[PDB]
Amino acid sequence: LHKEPATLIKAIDGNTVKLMYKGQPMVFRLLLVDIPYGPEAAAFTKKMVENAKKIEVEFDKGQRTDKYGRGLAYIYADGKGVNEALVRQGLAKVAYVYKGNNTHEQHLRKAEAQAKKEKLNIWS
Repeated sequence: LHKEPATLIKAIDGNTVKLMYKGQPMVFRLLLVDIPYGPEAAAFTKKMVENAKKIEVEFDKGQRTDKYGRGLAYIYADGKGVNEALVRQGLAKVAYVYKGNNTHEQHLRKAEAQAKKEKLNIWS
């Protein structure tokens, strides 16, 4: 896979963000991140993307938009994956794979196990 540049336009919620991507505005849904702490997840994502000096989007090898026209990607802020950071913090669960987008699934499951062991936030 590869990372592509994007500019934050607006934080929306724990697993949704609006970015300028290839000179066009687009709502992105964070791949493989489920949010049942909803306000907590929102604040966490908001801070991570607003404080970033560099935001990148990384599509996976499966379908790239959902039925609502949202881009389905891994989002990075200064190189750190937001999807994984939310799962590792116990602020989201790992979702079911959607349409072949599973590159980072195993890695996210490891983060989720560790958050669960630590009884963090949703795993309280």
